[PDB]
Amino acid sequence: QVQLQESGGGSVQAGGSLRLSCVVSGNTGSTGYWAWFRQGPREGVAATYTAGSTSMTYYADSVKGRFTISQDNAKKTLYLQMNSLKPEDTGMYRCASTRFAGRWYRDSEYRAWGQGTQVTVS
Amino acid sequence: QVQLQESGGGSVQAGGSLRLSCVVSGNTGSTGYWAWFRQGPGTEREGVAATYTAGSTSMTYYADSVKGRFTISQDNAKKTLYLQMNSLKPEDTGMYRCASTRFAGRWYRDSEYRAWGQGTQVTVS
Amino acid sequence: QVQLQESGGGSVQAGGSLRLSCVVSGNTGSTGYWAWFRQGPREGVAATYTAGSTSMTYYADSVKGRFTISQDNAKKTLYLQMNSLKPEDTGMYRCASTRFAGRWYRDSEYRAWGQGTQVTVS
Amino acid sequence: QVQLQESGGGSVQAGGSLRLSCVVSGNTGSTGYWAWFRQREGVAATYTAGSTSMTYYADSVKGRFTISQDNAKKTLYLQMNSLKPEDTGMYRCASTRFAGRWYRDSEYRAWGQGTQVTVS
Ligand SMILES: C[C@]12CCC(=O)C=C1CC[C@@H]1[C@@H]2[C@@H](O)C[C@@]2(C)[C@H]1CC[C@]2(O)C(=O)CO
Ligand SMILES: C[C@]12CCC(=O)C=C1CC[C@@H]1[C@@H]2[C@@H](O)C[C@@]2(C)[C@H]1CC[C@]2(O)C(=O)CO
Ligand SMILES: C[C@]12CCC(=O)C=C1CC[C@@H]1[C@@H]2[C@@H](O)C[C@@]2(C)[C@H]1CC[C@]2(O)C(=O)CO
Ligand SMILES: C[C@]12CCC(=O)C=C1CC[C@@H]1[C@@H]2[C@@H](O)C[C@@]2(C)[C@H]1CC[C@]2(O)C(=O)CO
Repeated sequence: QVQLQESGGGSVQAGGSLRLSCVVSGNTGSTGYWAWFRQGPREGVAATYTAGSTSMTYYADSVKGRFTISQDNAKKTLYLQMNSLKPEDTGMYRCASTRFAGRWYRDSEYRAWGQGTQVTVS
Repeated sequence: QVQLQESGGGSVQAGGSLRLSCVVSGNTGSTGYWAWFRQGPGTEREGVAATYTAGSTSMTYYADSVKGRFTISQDNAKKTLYLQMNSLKPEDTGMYRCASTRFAGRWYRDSEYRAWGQGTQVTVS
Repeated sequence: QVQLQESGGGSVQAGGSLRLSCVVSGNTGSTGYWAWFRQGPREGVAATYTAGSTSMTYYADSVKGRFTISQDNAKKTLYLQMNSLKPEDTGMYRCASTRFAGRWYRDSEYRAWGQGTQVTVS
Repeated sequence: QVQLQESGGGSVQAGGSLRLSCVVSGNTGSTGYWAWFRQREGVAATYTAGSTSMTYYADSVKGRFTISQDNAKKTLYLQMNSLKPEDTGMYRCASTRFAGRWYRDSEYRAWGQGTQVTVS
């Protein structure tokens, strides 16, 4: 029922910036995890837990301080802002969501996935 | 030399969302604080959120009153600072001004900031 | 080269007032059109032509006498003062600029655009 | 929305070769023009249709330059052979969803900063 669709990716030079988006539709309920994963040439990049009351955000150590996850709730859109891009950031960036997760960064805890948007860092 | 220009302000219903932007130009140097302050008529400026950027990577700071509702981010290639607001409350109403400085002992001390934009108004009804 | 930054929209009741602003930066040149368009999921609302020596102002018939366009050349800012707002004024209002245009309201001739500010009149 | 970044330029002797690259990212849509300009003269462009492409060259570079694009890598190439001194310039890539004349720079909505080519 929950549908996720990513956009905004592409090819960028090392050191560059990029902002990815993912739109959500369907009966999500009010609380859960909304996350970005990357499949490089499937690791958790960043995630936000929305409590439905506030919010908690998590980052992978390799992107801390370079990436920012945010969301516009009125627009049902999740964002991944990327700065200081490195070649090892290359991959298919997929958004995922779930009502319940133990590890925010474990892909198998997520029940809804988008197809992804490719990011290739020169 | 450093110039800051905010945009994206507007009117919103309580519970709504809004994203502010600020573009910088000029000789900033590579390191320092980039912050959002808010001020209502007759009130003192209150630090909302800030980032500290090092020579490389950034750290982020939030006022307790906006934590978990506002998110600060920047796009360095676009020289732009963002404030994503969600779950807006009437008490978030104010003139939102972006500020920057190479040097600040504490992120929320407006007296330490050296460049200021004119601001963009956010009204929450 | 040219960047357009908008502000000032949002929610208001019918009969209300809103004041849109757009700040321009970059290499614009000295003459041309500076316009407001409204986009629903782009029709011209108002524009100014600056000949760089005085200006001329243009309005869509449906906003004449309710909206006023003005510009501060010192602050490089364009304003749209919207009084007596009606529900049909609802839309995404985007600023646009161009050196040449066959008609002020022909958005296809405008190459520089702002992201938009949403205006919702209940 | 659309971010274009060129690379591959520099200083080269007449008669030499160079391959410029431009990477694109962001929400582009599926159809439009992707072009190389030198400064502002149209050098070469490719139109990609919804189906699948059409390519155009300035008369002064026909038979010497080739434009191509790797759609999987979101990269536009300008292969320059038999370079001449009048090819010197700042080569900028541009893109747009629609244009009447592929070579008219004023019709393009997105621009890169460019890569300099100096032919001695
Ligand atoms: C993570 C979440 C719940 C768990 C899930 O499987 C899918 C998602 C992604 C979208 C999130 C959603 C909930 O948190 C409520 C949210 C924030 C929504 C976007 C807008 C929203 O509907 C609200 O803001 C409700 O007020
Ligand atoms: C806080 C800072 C330094 C202190 C100052 O007075 C003004 C600013 C705001 C813009 C920041 C800048 C530096 O950090 C370098 C930054 C990040 C820049 C935006 C893009 C940038 O120029 C770079 O990314 C260069 O690497
Ligand atoms: C429409 C125009 C030229 C065409 C274009 O693509 C972008 C714009 C909007 C900003 C205008 C500009 C020119 O007219 C010169 C202006 C008025 C400028 C704001 C202040 C200005 O720079 C001056 O007043 C210079 O005297
Ligand atoms: C010219 C175009 C559309 C108009 C625009 O402002 C930016 C460009 C450059 C990149 C092109 C794009 C579209 O044509 C779809 C393309 C080909 C894309 C490269 C890979 C692509 O996304 C696809 O291959 C879709 O199948």
